[PDB]
Amino acid sequence: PAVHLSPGQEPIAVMTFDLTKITKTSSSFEVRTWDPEGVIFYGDTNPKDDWFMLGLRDGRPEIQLHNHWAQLTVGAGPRLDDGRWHQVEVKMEGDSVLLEVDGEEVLRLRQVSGPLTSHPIMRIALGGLLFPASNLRLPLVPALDGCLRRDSWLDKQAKISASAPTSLRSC
Amino acid sequence: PAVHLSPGQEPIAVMTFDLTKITKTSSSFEVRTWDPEGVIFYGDTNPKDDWFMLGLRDGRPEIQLHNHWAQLTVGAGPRLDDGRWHQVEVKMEGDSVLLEVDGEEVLRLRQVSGPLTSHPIMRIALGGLLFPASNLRLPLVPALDGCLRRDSWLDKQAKISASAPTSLRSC
Ligand SMILES: C#C[C@]1(O)CC[C@H]2[C@@H]3CCC4=Cc5oncc5C[C@]4(C)[C@H]3CC[C@@]21C
Ligand SMILES: C#C[C@]1(O)CC[C@H]2[C@@H]3CCC4=Cc5oncc5C[C@]4(C)[C@H]3CC[C@@]21C
Ligand SMILES: [Ca+2]
Ligand SMILES: [Ca+2]
Repeated sequence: PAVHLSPGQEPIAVMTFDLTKITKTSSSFEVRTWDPEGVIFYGDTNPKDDWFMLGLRDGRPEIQLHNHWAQLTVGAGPRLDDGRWHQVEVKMEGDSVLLEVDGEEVLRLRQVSGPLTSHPIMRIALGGLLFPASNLRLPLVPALDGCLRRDSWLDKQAKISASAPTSLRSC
Repeated sequence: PAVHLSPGQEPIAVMTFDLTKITKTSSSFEVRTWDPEGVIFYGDTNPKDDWFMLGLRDGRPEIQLHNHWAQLTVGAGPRLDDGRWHQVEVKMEGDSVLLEVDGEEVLRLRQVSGPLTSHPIMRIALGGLLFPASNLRLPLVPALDGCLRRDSWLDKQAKISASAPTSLRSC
């Protein structure tokens, strides 16, 4: 069962987590698209100075990140806009964030985060940002005309709230 | 004709460039190694606050960079410590630094540099750093037991000096 990721650029779903209860710090999903550019997911504890975006630009994964330890805009991995399903896994390990595409590690951002446990509320938004696209380090057009399935986000034990699925649209 | 990249951790060669004469901002070489960790090349305009390192860690490319615009430690691309020759190309394009391995773009560090043209002296060191390994953002053991061939560095028109090849050791 798959869902569409995208007129407005609002995300299709938002989840909130209690950071003091996170034990699993990874997320996995599959994505399919013919679209070269857009947001796959966004997360923050504060949209002004502690946020993260995973998207596509020119078909390839791009991460933008802004927190106390790091500020970066990085592209990596193969093009994903070929209309095939691709597995993507994001993992936080130690002080690094890892990106795996189709079971291959394609990017490791080292020394970018202290302990999640140590503002204890994190938001994850699917298919859009929780601020205007002009707030990005490098703007992109957020609407990703793609589909998402088999998605699991961090720790269901730590989840406080999740948006009304009434809005989800099947692919 | 190939040369060894590595007891001391000193680089095997240093070149100096006039930054005001650089037109070609790319470098290409081939590397072969069974070694998972070490420095491939280092460059700077100032070893205290304007420097760059490309190496291997756990077999894969790693870039460490520290300048006015960016400070990062990033891993990307496939393992290269399989004893096969691999082409590596580093390109500066706009404000980004691009890494290509075997003809595939594996990493794009965006918004990390202003114009090279605009201290106008850049050093490139092969197989070692021009400061102690403890100065790195994330230390590694610099000696890379590998071989280097078909290597071209930036713009021969901009090169001011190049170290005595008397020291080079054929593979
Ligand atoms: C706290 C904090 C932060 O400094 C601010 C925003 C956080 C990301 C939000 C989204 C996210 C989702 C996610 O899914 N698997 C692992 C992760 C971890 C990441 C990449 C989080 C890593 C730590 C980040 C950068
Ligand atoms: C100036 C300046 C800097 O901010 C300080 C050190 C510079 C690198 C030195 C080594 C280098 C060699 C090289 O080989 N092809 C392209 C490049 C460009 C790079 C990656 C350079 C990019 C710009 C850098 C980060
Ligand atoms: Ca789009
Ligand atoms: Ca080594």
